[PDB]
Amino acid sequence: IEEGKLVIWINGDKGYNGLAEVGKKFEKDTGIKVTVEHPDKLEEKFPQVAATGDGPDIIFWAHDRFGGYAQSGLLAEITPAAAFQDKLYPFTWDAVRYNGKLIAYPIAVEALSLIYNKDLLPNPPKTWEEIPALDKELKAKGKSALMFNLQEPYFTWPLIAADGGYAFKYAAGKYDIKDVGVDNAGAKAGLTFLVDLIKNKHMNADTDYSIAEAAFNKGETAMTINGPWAWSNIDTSAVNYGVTVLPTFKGQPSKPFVGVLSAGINAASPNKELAKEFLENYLLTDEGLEAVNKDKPLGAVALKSYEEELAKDPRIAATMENAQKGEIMPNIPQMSAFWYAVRTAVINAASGRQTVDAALAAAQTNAAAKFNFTERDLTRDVDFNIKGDDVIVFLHIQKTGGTTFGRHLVRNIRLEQPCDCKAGQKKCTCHRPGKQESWLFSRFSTGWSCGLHADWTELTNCVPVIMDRNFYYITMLRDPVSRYLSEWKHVQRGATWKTSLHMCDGRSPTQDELPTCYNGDDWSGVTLHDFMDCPSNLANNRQVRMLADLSLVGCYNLSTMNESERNPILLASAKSNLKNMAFYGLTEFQRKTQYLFERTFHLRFISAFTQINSTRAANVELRDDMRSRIEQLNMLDMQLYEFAKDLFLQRYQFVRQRERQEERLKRREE
Ligand SMILES: O=C(O)[C@H]1O[C@@H](Oc2ccc([N+](=O)[O-])cc2)[C@H](O)[C@@H](O)[C@@H]1O[C@H]1O[C@H](CO)[C@@H](O[C@@H]2O[C@@H](C(=O)O)[C@@H](O[C@H]3O[C@H](CO)[C@@H](O[C@@H]4O[C@H](C(=O)O)[C@@H](O[C@H]5O[C@H](CO)[C@@H](O)[C@H](O)[C@H]5NS(=O)(=O)O)[C@H](O)[C@H]4O)[C@H](O)[C@H]3NS(=O)(=O)O)[C@H](O)[C@H]2OS(=O)(=O)O)[C@H](O)[C@H]1NS(=O)(=O)O
Ligand SMILES: OC[C@H]1O[C@H](O[C@H]2[C@H](O)[C@@H](O)[C@@H](O[C@H]3[C@H](O)[C@@H](O)[C@@H](O[C@H]4[C@H](O)[C@@H](O)[C@@H](O)O[C@@H]4CO)O[C@@H]3CO)O[C@@H]2CO)[C@H](O)[C@@H](O)[C@@H]1O
Ligand SMILES: Nc1ncnc2c1ncn2[C@@H]1O[C@H](COP(=O)(O)O)[C@@H](OP(=O)(O)O)[C@H]1O
Ligand SMILES: [Cl-]
Ligand SMILES: [Cl-]
Ligand code: NA
Ligand code: NA
Ligand code: NA
Repeated sequence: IEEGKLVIWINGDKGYNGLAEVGKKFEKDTGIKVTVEHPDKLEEKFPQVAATGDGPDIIFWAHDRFGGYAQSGLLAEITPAAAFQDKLYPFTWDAVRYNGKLIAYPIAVEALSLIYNKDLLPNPPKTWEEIPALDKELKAKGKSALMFNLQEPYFTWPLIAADGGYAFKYAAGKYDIKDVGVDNAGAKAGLTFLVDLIKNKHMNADTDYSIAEAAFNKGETAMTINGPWAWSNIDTSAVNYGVTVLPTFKGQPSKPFVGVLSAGINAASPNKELAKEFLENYLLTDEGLEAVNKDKPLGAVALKSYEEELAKDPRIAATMENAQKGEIMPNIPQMSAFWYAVRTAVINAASGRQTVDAALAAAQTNAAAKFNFTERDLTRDVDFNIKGDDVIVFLHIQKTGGTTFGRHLVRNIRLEQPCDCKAGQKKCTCHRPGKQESWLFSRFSTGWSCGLHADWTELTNCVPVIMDRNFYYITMLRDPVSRYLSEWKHVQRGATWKTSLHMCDGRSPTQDELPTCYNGDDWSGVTLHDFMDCPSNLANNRQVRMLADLSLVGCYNLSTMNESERNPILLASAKSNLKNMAFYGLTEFQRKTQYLFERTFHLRFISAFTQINSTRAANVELRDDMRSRIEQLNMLDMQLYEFAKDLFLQRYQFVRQRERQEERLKRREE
């Protein structure tokens, strides 16, 4: 981001040419250039790039996305004088308040309305229920009743919410992120109606924004559902249209989710005062807003003075009617998870590939960020025969507390013949009784015989050869921000692990495949900024990479497939390999780790594990924005760890409960 310039991001369905005009006036008056851009998926890109030193100075989106940005420290708190604040409506400022702080400037209120072609349909239907009959009439004329975007849940939500669907329950002054309303009876009734429209061929599951707009603007369908921004192209096509209240469902209003177009200032911007000047004194004026509105209409604007000027527009009146009947969107971080969940559910139910009940049950789980596991997932019972051919293999991922855990395995297990750990000697002899055969494959027993910090791909391909059995793989995992910081500090004091083989498909990577991040013999002294800056840093997503079958993505050759392909493959492989291991622990839960290992393998340790809170990672003072950047660099790990933590904790609860019940039964007998 350059100082003395403004870069602005706004979505491509908005009046960006109009905004650019406002930017030109600001430039005329101040010599400061303003660059407007409308990148695809700007709302996903922003938290990926703003976490670094890049991104726009100002980002425009509906307010629902901004709580997540603010929680991640990506937005500047906005500091409008009371005088300015009074120029906008208070309920629009509420839309942009997060944890008590104002995090953006509200611009305009948007709600979906029913838009109809007066040359085909002079009185629009008042109910969803009459649409099928109406369609039958229109089909005999070679037309259809209704087409709208079925791919974005924004557009189907009004019908789903009408009879009772909700996102997150509001109770006791906040949104309850565990109380999700996407699979209740009202939600199902709404979605069922939509799926029935499609089954009866009144709509097509494939219809998206472009298809619906093209049909309406060409006079092929009598109605569409859309927002104020859409009115411009309709006018361009010279359709004689009206904008009105959405149809009712089961006698109740459609309830659209109401968005407030908002402008946030990037926390990493060197131009915060200039962005403030632009927004308050150029955009949020009658003239600034008129420029944008004339390009693509904004809806009901937040600035009282200009809202009053336009209030007479019946299209805006309909917009306010629909907005009053709907709900303002939550701005909480969990909103994006809600939307992603419903998006998928609607597509799969609409297509007929999944029933409404199943699809919405899936959305329910996803929106609430829950994980469902089978009994089999929770039960890990190994009759570990140390006298037999059983072998435990410890896959040690760097900086997960593996030195501690590996020491426990060789020093701390009660066995008839425990590992022989000679004083002043790194490794131990962990042999079966009477034999010269090892029961433990690990750094402190057999050594790094399949390579330094051999990962899942290396071990599963090397261990069976180098030992000739039942192999019981185990590992430890750590929250990725802490693990990443620990690795940074260790590399900063000399660690390279440069002798690791990184074998996959029978060879090590080439230098082209895996470039080194440092010149010279190590990366000692590296700042966290420079650590984060190297694209080929093996610290990024280390736990996923080391748990996945890397052959599935062409090993270390990043040109073999795109990131959109490779990433879901890696995460799924890591999850599966982890889940299917005999056991794993978590660094943050030392006592539970001990207990589960003991109960899995029917072994006991001599001394209790202990929790060390004062780690080198914990001692790093971390700005939220930098924490966010570390999360983004480790996004696969973040997802793996969320999965792993929940499964680990469900395993703990399951095993403990079973054991408590067993004790009780024995007592009941006596
Ligand atoms: O045997 C020979 O061939 C010998 O021959 C001699 O010549 C003759 C001998 C005899 C006769 N005769 O007539 O009788 C004639 C001629 C010749 O002079 C020798 O050069 C030659 O020796 C060669 O072979 C031997 C045997 O293989 C080699 O010795 C082995 O390997 C040594 C070694 O590699 O240094 C040494 O191993 C011990 O020490 C290593 C280094 O500390 C240990 O490996 C390290 O483990 C670290 C760890 O786990 O902590 C790891 O650290 C990294 O990860 C951790 C955890 O994440 C982090 O904390 C660290 O920060 C991180 N550091 S990093 O970022 O820098 O990576 C290290 O990476 C890893 O290297 C090793 O475990 C340890 N093994 S031991 O405990 O068993 O001792 C030993 O001497 C020996 O090991 S072993 O075979 O017994 O297992 C010798 O190196 C080799 N010399 S060479 O010049 O040919 O290369
Ligand atoms: O990978 C699947 C898709 O993911 C991405 O779309 C996501 C967004 O990133 C989420 O934020 C969310 O989108 C919401 C949106 O936040 C909400 O404001 C509303 O968007 C309206 C908007 O307010 C209005 O001004 C106008 O622009 O129409 C928008 C609707 O199209 O509703 C959105 C949900 O429909 O969820 C979507 C997932 O549906 C990514 O951008 C997609 O390209 C990708 O396919
Ligand atoms: N019992 C324990 N409780 C908490 N953290 C522990 C631990 N034993 C080790 N760790 C942490 O695990 C990291 C070392 O992992 P490894 O042995 O795999 O390299 C260190 O993190 P820090 O570098 O942040 O201090 C260490 O503090
Ligand atoms: Cl070794
Ligand atoms: Cl614990
Ligand atoms: Na040795
Ligand atoms: Na160096
Ligand atoms: Na800290």
